Amino acid sequence: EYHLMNGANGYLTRVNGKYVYRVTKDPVSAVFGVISNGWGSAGAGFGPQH
Repeated sequence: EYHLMNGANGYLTRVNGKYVYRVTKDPVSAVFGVISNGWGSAGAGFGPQH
C-alpha cells in the first residue's frame, strides 16, 4: 500500500496517544508537574482538591 492512500502506521502510532491522555488525567502526572515546576500552591492546589 501507500501512505498517501491511507497512511502506514497511522492508527497504530496514535495508540500511544490514548495512554498519554490517561496518564495526564491521573494525579501522577500532576505530581511530576508540581515537583518539576518547583512552585506549590500552598493553599488550594496543595493537598486534596476537595
